[PDB]
Amino acid sequence: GVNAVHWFRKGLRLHDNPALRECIQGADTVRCVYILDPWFAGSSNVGINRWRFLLQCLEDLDANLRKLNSRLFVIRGQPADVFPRLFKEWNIAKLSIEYDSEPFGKERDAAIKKLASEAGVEVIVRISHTLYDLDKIIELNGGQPPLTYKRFQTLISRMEPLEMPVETITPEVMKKCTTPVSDDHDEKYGVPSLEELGFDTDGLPSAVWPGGETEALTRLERHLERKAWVANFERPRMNANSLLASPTGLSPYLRFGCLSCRLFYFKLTDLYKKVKKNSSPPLSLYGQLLWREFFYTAATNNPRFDKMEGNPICVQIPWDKNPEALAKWAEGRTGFPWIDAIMTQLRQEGWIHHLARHAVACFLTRGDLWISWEEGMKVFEELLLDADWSVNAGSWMWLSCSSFFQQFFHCYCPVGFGRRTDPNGDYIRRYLPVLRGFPAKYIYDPWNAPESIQKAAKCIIGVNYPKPMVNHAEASRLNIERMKQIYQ
Repeated sequence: GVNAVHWFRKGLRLHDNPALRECIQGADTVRCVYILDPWFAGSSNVGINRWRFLLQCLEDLDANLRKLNSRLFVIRGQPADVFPRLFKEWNIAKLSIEYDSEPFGKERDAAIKKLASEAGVEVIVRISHTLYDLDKIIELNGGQPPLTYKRFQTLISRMEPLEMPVETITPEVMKKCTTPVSDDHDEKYGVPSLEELGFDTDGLPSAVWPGGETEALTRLERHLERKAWVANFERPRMNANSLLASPTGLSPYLRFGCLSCRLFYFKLTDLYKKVKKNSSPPLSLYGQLLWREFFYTAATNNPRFDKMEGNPICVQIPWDKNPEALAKWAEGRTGFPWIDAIMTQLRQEGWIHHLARHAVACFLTRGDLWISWEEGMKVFEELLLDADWSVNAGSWMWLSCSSFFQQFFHCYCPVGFGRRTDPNGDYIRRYLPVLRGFPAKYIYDPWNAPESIQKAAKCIIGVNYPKPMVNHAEASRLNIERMKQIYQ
């Protein structure tokens, strides 16, 4: 027997999975594994919403593999310990992974490759988390990664994706390549519960963002129907521009690989071809995917990408150290309703609009609090479902004027920008019900409401809801000065 193992990490899907497809070819058995260390998970700095999304991804993979007379094997432990034991107890001949371009994952996988080579195991590696081979982009930019999105887009215009999506794993392929399954399986290799990872799940509502490939592919189809409407210069919709979680949102599913980035790219292309009757779409059609690719390319050869000190592409800025101010931001207790509502939605649901990310990032860093982008990055990797190491670090550096110098913009007012975005302030009332009583004219700046309006709202500003932690006019005035005295 030729016994094969496919190791899931970031590509949590059965469609467009070339590594898994190549692993099964010529194999007599196949076992799909995810390696989760529950002891380490108990010290995790990642909150419940991200862990639940991951677990639902794994339950979805288990459900779909059972349709194929297979099971997911969730293996408790660390890869460097687990894999020597597995190759042996299962007599494994081939191991497959999707390529991981991030420095830590490159390091981890180099170690597993050496372990597999000393066991005489073939290791299959296929690029499918990104659109391109990132090192070929680096070559076309004179041997270094593009440090501006304009340059990245310029180079990308002269490339086509490596590969169009490959077929999903069908009942076909899995009848001729079996999976031996104990009657004790769910008990040694079943998907962990949130309680097993150290979470108190009492009172936990249903996920606004259910995890996994089945949801991803349902959302993709609805996403394409929504997009065709706007592309058709069509009529208004009541849910055209929402800050609320979108039932066609895809960013969490791209991050975990529930949705192939190459499938998404292809379906956008064909959408433009059928709806705009145009064979050559603009690159802005692919903005979400290219922005992702940009930062993966920038980070792949930079193990300090997520730091300020010692990071060669990050400008050194004298950020303040203010733990109490940072907690106020992270917990949505700033006293600016627009900022607090956004951070409340982030904590409660795990997703916020890109325009809202700019707003809270502005407030934390160069706009108001003058706290390092590293702190905001960390809070987002704790709470933001679609946060990805490279894209998260790069976005925070760009937003804080620490790197990727292009698109210089002024930072939003934490009062005015919310009022321009949601004039009536329903979004504030939704995520901060304590302020539901304020009229539209005070909901973004309730400290300005007369005492009689505050009593009528049953919310005394500074007792039932905090006063603003900073005078924004003064803060942004000082911080604009700080920034230009550094760049003078």
